Amino acid sequence: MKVTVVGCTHAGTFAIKQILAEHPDAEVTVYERNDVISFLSCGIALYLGGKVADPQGLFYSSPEELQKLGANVQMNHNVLAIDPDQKTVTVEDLTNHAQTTESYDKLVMTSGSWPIVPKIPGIDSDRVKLCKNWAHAQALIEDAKEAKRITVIGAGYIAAELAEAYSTTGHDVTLIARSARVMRKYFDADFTDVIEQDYRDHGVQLALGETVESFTDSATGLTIKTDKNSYETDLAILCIGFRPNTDLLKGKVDMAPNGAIITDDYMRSSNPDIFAAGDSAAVHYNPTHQNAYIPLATNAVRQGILVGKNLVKPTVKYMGTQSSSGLALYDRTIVSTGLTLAAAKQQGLNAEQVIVEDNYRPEFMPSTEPVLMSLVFDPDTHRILGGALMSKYDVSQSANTLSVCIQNENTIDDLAMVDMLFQPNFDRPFNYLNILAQAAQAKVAQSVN
Amino acid sequence: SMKVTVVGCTHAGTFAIKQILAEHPDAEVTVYERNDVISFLSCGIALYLGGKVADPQGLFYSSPEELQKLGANVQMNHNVLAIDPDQKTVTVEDLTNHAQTTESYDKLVMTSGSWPIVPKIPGIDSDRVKLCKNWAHAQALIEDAKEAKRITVIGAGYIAAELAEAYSTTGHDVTLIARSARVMRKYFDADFTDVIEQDYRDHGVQLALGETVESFTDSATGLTIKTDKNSYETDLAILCIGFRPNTDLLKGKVDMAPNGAIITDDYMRSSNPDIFAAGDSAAVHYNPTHQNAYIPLATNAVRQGILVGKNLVKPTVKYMGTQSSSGLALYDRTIVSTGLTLAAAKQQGLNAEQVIVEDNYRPEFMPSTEPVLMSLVFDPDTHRILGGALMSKYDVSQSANTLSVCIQNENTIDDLAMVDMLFQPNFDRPFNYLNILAQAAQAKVAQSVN
Amino acid sequence: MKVTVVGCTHAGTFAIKQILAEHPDAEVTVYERNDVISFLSCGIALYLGGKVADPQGLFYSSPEELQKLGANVQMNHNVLAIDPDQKTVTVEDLTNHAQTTESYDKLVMTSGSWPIVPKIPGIDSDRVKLCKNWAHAQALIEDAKEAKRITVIGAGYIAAELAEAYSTTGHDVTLIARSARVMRKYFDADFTDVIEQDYRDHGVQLALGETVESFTDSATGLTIKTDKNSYETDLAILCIGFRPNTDLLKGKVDMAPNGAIITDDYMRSSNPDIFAAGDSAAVHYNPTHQNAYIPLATNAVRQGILVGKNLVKPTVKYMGTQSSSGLALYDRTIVSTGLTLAAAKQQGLNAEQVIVEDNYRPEFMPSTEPVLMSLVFDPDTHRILGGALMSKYDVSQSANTLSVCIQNENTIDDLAMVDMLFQPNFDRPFNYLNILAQAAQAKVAQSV
Amino acid sequence: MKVTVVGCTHAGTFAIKQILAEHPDAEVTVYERNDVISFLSCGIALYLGGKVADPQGLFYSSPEELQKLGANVQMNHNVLAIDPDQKTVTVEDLTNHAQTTESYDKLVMTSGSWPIVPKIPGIDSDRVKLCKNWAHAQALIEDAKEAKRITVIGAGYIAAELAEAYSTTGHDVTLIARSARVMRKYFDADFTDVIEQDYRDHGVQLALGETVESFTDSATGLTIKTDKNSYETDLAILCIGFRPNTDLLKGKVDMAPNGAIITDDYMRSSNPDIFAAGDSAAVHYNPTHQNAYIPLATNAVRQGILVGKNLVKPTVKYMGTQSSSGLALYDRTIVSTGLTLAAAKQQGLNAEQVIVEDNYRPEFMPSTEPVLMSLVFDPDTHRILGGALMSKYDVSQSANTLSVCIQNENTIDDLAMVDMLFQPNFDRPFNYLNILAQAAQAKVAQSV
Ligand SMILES: Cc1cc2nc3c(=O)[nH]c(=O)nc-3n(C[C@H](O)[C@H](O)[C@H](O)COP(=O)(O)OP(=O)(O)OC[C@H]3O[C@@H](n4cnc5c(N)ncnc54)[C@H](O)[C@@H]3O)c2cc1C
Ligand SMILES: NC(=O)C1=CN([C@@H]2O[C@H](COP(=O)(O)OP(=O)(O)OC[C@H]3O[C@@H](n4cnc5c(N)ncnc54)[C@H](OP(=O)(O)O)[C@@H]3O)[C@@H](O)[C@H]2O)C=CC1
Ligand SMILES: NC(=O)C1=CN([C@@H]2O[C@H](COP(=O)(O)OP(=O)(O)OC[C@H]3O[C@@H](n4cnc5c(N)ncnc54)[C@H](OP(=O)(O)O)[C@@H]3O)[C@@H](O)[C@H]2O)C=CC1
Ligand SMILES: NC(=O)C1=CN([C@@H]2O[C@H](COP(=O)(O)OP(=O)(O)OC[C@H]3O[C@@H](n4cnc5c(N)ncnc54)[C@H](OP(=O)(O)O)[C@@H]3O)[C@@H](O)[C@H]2O)C=CC1
Ligand SMILES: NC(=O)C1=CN([C@@H]2O[C@H](COP(=O)(O)OP(=O)(O)OC[C@H]3O[C@@H](n4cnc5c(N)ncnc54)[C@H](OP(=O)(O)O)[C@@H]3O)[C@@H](O)[C@H]2O)C=CC1
Ligand SMILES: [Cl-]
Ligand SMILES: [Cl-]
Repeated sequence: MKVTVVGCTHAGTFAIKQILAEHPDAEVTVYERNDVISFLSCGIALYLGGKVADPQGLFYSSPEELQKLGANVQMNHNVLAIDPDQKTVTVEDLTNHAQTTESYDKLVMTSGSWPIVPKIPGIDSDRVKLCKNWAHAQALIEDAKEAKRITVIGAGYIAAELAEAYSTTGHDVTLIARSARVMRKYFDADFTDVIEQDYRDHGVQLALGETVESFTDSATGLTIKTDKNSYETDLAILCIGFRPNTDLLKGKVDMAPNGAIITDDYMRSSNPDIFAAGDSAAVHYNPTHQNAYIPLATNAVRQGILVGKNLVKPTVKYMGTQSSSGLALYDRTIVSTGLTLAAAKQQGLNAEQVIVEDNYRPEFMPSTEPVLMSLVFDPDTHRILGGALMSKYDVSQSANTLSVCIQNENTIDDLAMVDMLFQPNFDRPFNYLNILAQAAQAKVAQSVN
Repeated sequence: SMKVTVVGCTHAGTFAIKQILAEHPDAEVTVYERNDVISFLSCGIALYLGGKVADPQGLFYSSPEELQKLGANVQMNHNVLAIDPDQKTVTVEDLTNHAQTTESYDKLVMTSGSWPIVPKIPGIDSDRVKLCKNWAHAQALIEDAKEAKRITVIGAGYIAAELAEAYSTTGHDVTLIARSARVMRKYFDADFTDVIEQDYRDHGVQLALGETVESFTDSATGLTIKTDKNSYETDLAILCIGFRPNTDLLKGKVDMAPNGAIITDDYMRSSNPDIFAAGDSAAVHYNPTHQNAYIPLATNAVRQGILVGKNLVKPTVKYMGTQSSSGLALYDRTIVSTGLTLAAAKQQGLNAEQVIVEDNYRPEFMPSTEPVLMSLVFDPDTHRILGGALMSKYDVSQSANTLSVCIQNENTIDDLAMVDMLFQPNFDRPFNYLNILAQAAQAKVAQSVN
Repeated sequence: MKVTVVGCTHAGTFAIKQILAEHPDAEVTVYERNDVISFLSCGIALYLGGKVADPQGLFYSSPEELQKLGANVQMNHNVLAIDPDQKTVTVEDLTNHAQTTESYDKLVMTSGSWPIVPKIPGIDSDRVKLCKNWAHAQALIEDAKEAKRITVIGAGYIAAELAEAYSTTGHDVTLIARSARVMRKYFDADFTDVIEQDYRDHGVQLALGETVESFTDSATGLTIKTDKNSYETDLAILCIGFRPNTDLLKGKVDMAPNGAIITDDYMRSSNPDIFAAGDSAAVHYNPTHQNAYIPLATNAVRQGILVGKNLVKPTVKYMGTQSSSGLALYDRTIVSTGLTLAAAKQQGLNAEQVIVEDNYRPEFMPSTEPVLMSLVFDPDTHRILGGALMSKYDVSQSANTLSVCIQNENTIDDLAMVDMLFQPNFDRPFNYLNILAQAAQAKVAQSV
Repeated sequence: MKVTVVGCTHAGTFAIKQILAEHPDAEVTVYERNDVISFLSCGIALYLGGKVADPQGLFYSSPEELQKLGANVQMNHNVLAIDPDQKTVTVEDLTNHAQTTESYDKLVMTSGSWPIVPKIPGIDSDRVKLCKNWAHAQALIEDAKEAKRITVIGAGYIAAELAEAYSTTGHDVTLIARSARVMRKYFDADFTDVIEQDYRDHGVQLALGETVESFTDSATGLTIKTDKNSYETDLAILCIGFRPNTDLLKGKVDMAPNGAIITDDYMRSSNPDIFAAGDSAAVHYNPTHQNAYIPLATNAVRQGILVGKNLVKPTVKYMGTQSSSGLALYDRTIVSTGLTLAAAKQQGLNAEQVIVEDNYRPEFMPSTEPVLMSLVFDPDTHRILGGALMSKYDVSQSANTLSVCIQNENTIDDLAMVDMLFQPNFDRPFNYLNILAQAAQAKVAQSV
């Protein structure tokens, strides 16, 4: 069986290794516009912030490793087209513009995504960088040497990380986005208000509710004009989302409005021999049980695995995702999973939430820390619809506990009393997650009288 | 109208008290407690002993004034002498004047808890042999410590471990003795307990295992302990050999296990429909085995204490069972577990297998990282997860609760292997260390098929 | 004295009457592109929803009226250029393209605003409609008797009211807004959730948190594409906001980053001989003491009067504004003034908030209604920064009382105790405004 | 700390709760002749007109709740003496006539007021009734059933309410008033003419400018004789006014000529250890900045909270009052605040007024209502002194907007232009309050 892989960062890497372990009698050929694989862009910000001392340690594999098991790995190759009918791909070597067309028995679309770039005059400016791959990274390190004033466009995870990183390293940092509050897509106001006061306490300038219009690169730097003001920075970084790199298959496979490849529960697109995984596909979102586009490295490794398991026939079903996510900002651990209250009612769902703030362990310990918590739930079925935790004590593991509850369709009543260890070194007699759910019950008890 | 009398009041009684009131306000609740204190965090003694509790009063989360402040007929310093399930009455003698009184009730709450295990050994009532459970024992251990350079803990549970570790860091010369083969063998397997022992030995703690204490002999030099394998002399010995349900008030009257622990239905109600049981005096449904068992943990007491309130009048909220989730911190190392151990499931003859994994909880390219030794116990046919544990100097305690939810929901090793879990280099690899743990299980099952 | 007035809708209409009465000797000339004046755009949604018998009532002044008062009225006239240093303006008679150049002593820039339009593909369609003036109203009034599907683009005041009018008159209403909450700029999330649910109760389809990529003329209608979906409608009404209509002076007087003319307390532009009022100028936002762009009719009528009074020498000062506003939606009266908590927290202001619901009058009365109230305030100075009220009972007036509170820099303690009448027909012993401020006092003391 | 409270209706109830909260240590003792508290005597007229349904709703507190909060609640007690120098109070149990004596550290004087009783022959008749008590209302409920002819003696708030109430439920209502026009104390003749005419609309006989000489008891009815006529009736209700019920301290603390206990900004009497709140005390009248007597429930609730606030030391200051009031007569809403033009002309104050009627919202709306407006002000400082509004539409809240204006000493110039929202559902572009002040602006410039 001849198998070809389009794109190879994380989704393609795991699929490659998986397909060769499950079907060693296969001829696997992978193409990638780049030269490397398995680069952890998730760790770029840490690298810029000075938290990474060896950059090659951000690669958990290499073209050599994949080709040691039998992978026909063609780096520097740009797949130019795929015809689902003749089952061939047209690729062009980037080292000499050599075009070729090969047939295949199965094709895996792991082409991922690409940053979203608006149609804003002045975009063409070189002082406006993108942030996605190891090439953008290596550019930022140097170009962040003589760029004292740096500006980030967007208000997502990347923008938050980049801003903090450049802020704790002696830069005049500015952050701009149409969002009303930072990281609105992941946390509710009570959380994002604390982060902004942090961003302000650390000198970062916040220009929210404003959308850029142009970029007039002067001899004094890059001049950004938003529809409410203008700012003068030395470098601007685009951090305003991802869009699936699904041009080759547009109109050729069922997609979402953004170009995300719809799939069944075994990673098969509408073309029964074309698979997708990662930033190029749409994941089943359990909180809504409807497909969604949530580009996360977690979906790329899992989806990449299932492809190998299901290449020849259906074997293991995708478990969907709660979109569990989190990060560290100014020593605070900020994690969440599932729906935010805003994102649930914005979809008209029957949703309520509780925001609890309790110390994570008894006050008699030598030290303790406040943990701000949120629980989104159905007021009728009592089904948990998501949660979030913020604390200088690493509460990140709790978000994965909430993820399990959502995966298992658990209610606030389940979480209110589910067994959880107790030890003053760790929590109160009731783990802070139990207490959180018991507030949901108390909330619903108030409404039942 | 409805007369409720609570027997005992540490944790299982307190919550039940606060619960009944808010749930059944037109009720007259009377509670008797031999002590003068309630809600004493005994689980903070070693921390107090170890010197990490400066304000010992912060170890109580309530007080009789509070309960009476809500309307509880609070009666401290009273010992319930007997209970008649027929005429529905109790006899109690005031400890301040030996005044007996027989009172009636419509419902009884049997939250009498437990008491340490004191064996028939010679030289036992020697004051150099002390107990550790309530606020009275801790206050004495505070005094008996100042003039007890050498200290011996008898047992091999979490307490003996917590106490041995606490004293060793405070300058004492400590020795540990127990019939067990490995420290905390009923909670962790060999790969974990061997590292714990290495810490002890690395901290000067003298470990004497497999030895059966046979006598204590008072001596102006101190106390001399005789074990079939040797004889030691310490200044103080602490009984840490487990609990026994303090239920003999109801013997022959309600269904109890071999150790006198009360059996309850799914709503904490004993075999007598008007006698509820919560906490260390009852047996809990153990989900990993779906049988009744004796897991005396403060987690059960508060939960069962609550359930007694919502159900005191009629079945309202079913008990969810327990996985026995527990864990401690020994020498800057987080040790937690939940469910069955491999040996404990094997010792029960269940289809069980296990993987032991050790990986850094987050990628090495981070400025720091710590190894996390992990263990998963699962059914090799059903692939159902039966138990697990983690050990690391990184606080992995919350992952034990994650495993608890998988067991509660009867999750398999495949579910845990691919369940969505966040990734951020500050916390873990692209796959959380729990996903990795479960994927080693699958790997273990993917071989014996071939 | 020669006085030139550009545009005459509301601000221009007031400055003219004021000027001709303040100094009934000057020569006043007013140029207006349209053929009518004094048209209340704030009545478009109420007709479209079928509530205005004779739409001739939406006009309160007229050219003949202004020319009788002594002004020279030139309807259908585009002003093609203003020459400040020369103090001249060049205009074209739209009726015959004829151009003339006239001199002025003073110029009044009442050019107002124009609806924001997106640089997009498909925006030129005849199914994409604007909604600002008399012409737009008749077009939407004519092309609405057949159009079953109607889509409003925007989450603001205009969009919310158009959706309500059409929805209440048998229409498939879809509101596509990029902001995640309808009318985010006026009410914190607590008020809007009831509003958004009110729309769902009435079958309106809300496409919030989406941006329209383009409009595409499809077979069975016009297809609207966003980043998360695509929508089919017969008519798309743009309610995305307004932009100052001040290109005539772009680079000739001090302007805000959006083109709004920056004035002083007497409405004088950076050029003294040039006054501005209404949607062409900025306004002093008393809550912050900064200049905001608050294009409300209340500001046009007020500044127009001040132009006519400060035309020679600064006579009366501008008081600023708290941007008091409100509307009626599905039986509910919804009013606001000053800042919300989100905007306050957004602009780096020390602010907290209390939310309170209460039956505006005693329950023993034959009837009563709950009132959802919000008060935004500085938690350490106690000063009131803004407030909002919502109820099926007409609480509109209470938004004016708050404005006077903000105008005088009152505190929650002032509002908590200030004298307010009591009679069971109207309120409780303590007026709900008193009760609203008292709850703010408790929160202040709770965290002390 | 020992605290004794005399009388517990409204001011007493609030001072109690404020003391128990801010001082859960002091010892609170309260005495009340009656067997209830918190009864709103403002609902009797509604309940007599059958507009209330469960008079148990006219009680917002109770002895139990107050005792459950930590106070000693002595119901059915008639304190018979106060000894400041000794700091004791002699009380008497009404259930057994017993008598004791208690010491106090602070005593709150909330004895309220009592209906002015006229020295008249026949004033003993059981057909002559009062109307201030919960018991009073019960006797008024029983009587009305067999009472076709009800006579109201007075020209103020209570009489007008009761007359309208009984007139709308099928009674022969006669109103006798020494005053020449009903409610001369709150509204100028321009408003009372409509009200007096309204009564003549609904078959209510007005006896204005007359004084009763006697009540002649008879079989077919009690005949009432005045200096100008005679009237037979089945029931005559007295509502001539209120008098301070403060004899316990006559000669022990400063008082107004009517007995009102003079307090300072912190509600303390001439004796520093005795507070006064409610109908027992005079209040600082902001419009005049003098002490006056206005027994309003709004006065009592505010002052009560101030006693518990400054009980130990002056903490919060009394902000004065505009005596904002209002009632619902037939199909109209009449509200007032501050001074009338007549009341100002009678006290030697620079005062002018304007009167403006106007449809409260645009006529193009489906419906609108005229609004009669009054604004009293100083014609040379432009300071606002008072105001009033009347209209079928609920303009109640606008009386509170004016009190804030008076509170902050604003002028007609502030009100003429201060920001106020516009929306046809609510008002014209300029709020009718703005229009009113603008009317006042035109009269000063008409004489400058
Ligand atoms: C549907 C809609 C509903 C609204 N509802 C409310 C409400 O309920 N409450 C409220 O307070 N506000 C409301 N507003 C806002 C209010 O209508 C505006 O703020 C008000 O119209 C501004 O008055 P203006 O005269 O200063 O400017 P405009 O009304 O915008 O008039 C500007 C004039 O300038 C003319 N002009 C521009 N350039 C030239 C030129 N070169 N030559 C000649 N003439 C020129 C234009 O023809 C135009 O007529 C609403 C607005 C809209 C569109
Ligand atoms: N720790 C983690 O797990 C991390 C995960 N990621 C993942 O990688 C992907 C890409 O990251 P990122 O770039 O942060 O994308 P995100 O979606 O996380 O953030 C993009 C943000 O930019 C805003 N935005 C979009 N367009 C514009 C515009 N024209 N002007 C101003 N602001 C705009 C959006 O706000 P609005 O939607 O309100 O318009 C949005 O919140 C994400 O999908 C995320 O899942 C990235 C970084 C860290
Ligand atoms: N962090 C936590 O979770 C903590 C939990 N607890 C709970 O409190 C309860 C009491 O704890 P603990 O006292 O440890 O009870 P445990 O049963 O947990 O520990 C007692 C141990 O002592 C050994 N032992 C018993 N009898 C003798 C004897 N005569 N001579 C020598 N050794 C003996 C047993 O080992 P073997 O079985 O090998 O013979 C047994 O493992 C437990 O249920 C525990 O779960 C208490 C403290 C901390
Ligand atoms: N009753 C009243 O007082 C009324 C007053 N007015 C006034 O008239 C003027 C015009 O009103 P209106 O049309 O409501 O203007 P508004 O600014 O009030 O409303 C525009 C709304 O549309 C949203 N929006 C902006 N751009 C886009 C886009 N590209 N895609 C999707 N949504 C977008 C904005 O949300 P976000 O800002 O969160 O992005 C904003 O809330 C306003 O200044 C207003 O003050 C109008 C009607 C009634
Ligand atoms: N909704 C509200 O706010 C209400 C408030 N109240 C308050 O309660 C208090 C008591 O009310 P009420 O007793 O009605 O007093 P009011 O002030 O309401 O009315 C009493 C009126 O009766 C007239 N009067 C006095 N003596 C005689 C007499 N011998 N013969 C005929 N007429 C006479 C007086 O007119 P003149 O002074 O012109 O001689 C006086 O204005 C008032 O102070 C009032 O403020 C009462 C009812 C409703
Ligand atoms: Cl072993
Ligand atoms: Cl929000």
